[PDB]
Amino acid sequence: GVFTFEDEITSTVPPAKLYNAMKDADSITPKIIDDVKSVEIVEGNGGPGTIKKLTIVEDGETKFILHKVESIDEANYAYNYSVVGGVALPPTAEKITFETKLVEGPNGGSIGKLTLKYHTKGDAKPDEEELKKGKAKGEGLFRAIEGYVLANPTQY
Ligand SMILES: Oc1cc(O)c2c(c1)O[C@H](c1ccc(O)c(O)c1)[C@H](O)C2
Ligand SMILES: Oc1cc(O)c2c(c1)O[C@H](c1ccc(O)c(O)c1)[C@H](O)C2
Ligand code: NA
Repeated sequence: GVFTFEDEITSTVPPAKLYNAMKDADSITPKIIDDVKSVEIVEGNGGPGTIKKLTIVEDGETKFILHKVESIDEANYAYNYSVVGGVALPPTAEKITFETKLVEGPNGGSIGKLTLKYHTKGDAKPDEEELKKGKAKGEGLFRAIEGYVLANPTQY
């Protein structure tokens, strides 16, 4: 089954600037997010199909997460990626897709439109705990990118 959820988050940063920084999330997030230690490309060049290995630290234990780049839509400020393996993927789940799209905020800032698609195996339903962790991670990244941009204004 596929379970779909929608959410919104705002930023002072304008969408073109925030999107360009999002494209560099692999190099940004290990720096700003304490739990994230590294992001390595295992397959592809960074485009759709590209597989990344994230090394994370949680409760003093090292764990890995696998992401697949689903789509990149520069024209629409859209970045889509799925969790396809590791600790962030419950056994019931086939995969979890995170869709981000930026649109202009009323005051020159940004609205981040988040879509979460949780793909279950069979008639399994999503784990709520895993879900809370996801949606959080949906923000915690957005904030990382935004904080980086605000802290390094020349960069973008
Ligand atoms: O607050 C967090 C905590 C995390 O463990 C993670 C967060 C944010 O975002 C990371 C992240 C998310 C998306 C990326 O494209 C990426 O390179 C890194 C990852 O989901 C792991
Ligand atoms: O398109 C996919 C879908 C998956 O479920 C996976 C994909 C790619 O690749 C992962 C993967 C994991 C480690 C690798 O070195 C590698 O090249 C690919 C894993 O097999 C799980
Ligand atoms: Na870190």
